[PDB]
Amino acid sequence: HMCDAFVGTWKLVSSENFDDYMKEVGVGFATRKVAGMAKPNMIISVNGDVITIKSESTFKNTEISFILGQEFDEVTADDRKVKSTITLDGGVLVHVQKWDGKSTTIKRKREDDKLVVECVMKGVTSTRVYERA
Ligand SMILES: C[C@@H](CC(=O)O)Sc1ccc(Cl)cc1
Repeated sequence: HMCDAFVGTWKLVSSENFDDYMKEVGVGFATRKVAGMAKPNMIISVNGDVITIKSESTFKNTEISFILGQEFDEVTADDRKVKSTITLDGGVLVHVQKWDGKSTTIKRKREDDKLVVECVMKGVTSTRVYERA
């Protein structure tokens, strides 16, 4: 019942600072433009200890499955090959991606009827708000 309030189908409704976040991560111009247009659906499900998070959009479809605290390999939508670990910290899903000596953290939180996604790379944050589909 660890992630009960996260489970479901969620649609992106607002974004702030995402272009700058992608620049900080190292995403190139054309990918930033096309990725920034996308309005993905994020689909979160749980089966036993295994959490699955899918992102589906016109730009890319991604899927990760994982156990909390257990590192895994991920290919991001921008084609980074990263080592990821996802934990629950005080009811917040905290997703750290490591690659090429760099790191970024993505936090996912339930706030009112929204799922808020905060993406941080160095001093640059983007906030992406999802609502139930
Ligand atoms: C958490 C991701 C954003 C989200 O799911 O709303 S971060 C990310 C996504 C796409 C690219 Cl092209 C780069 C980074």
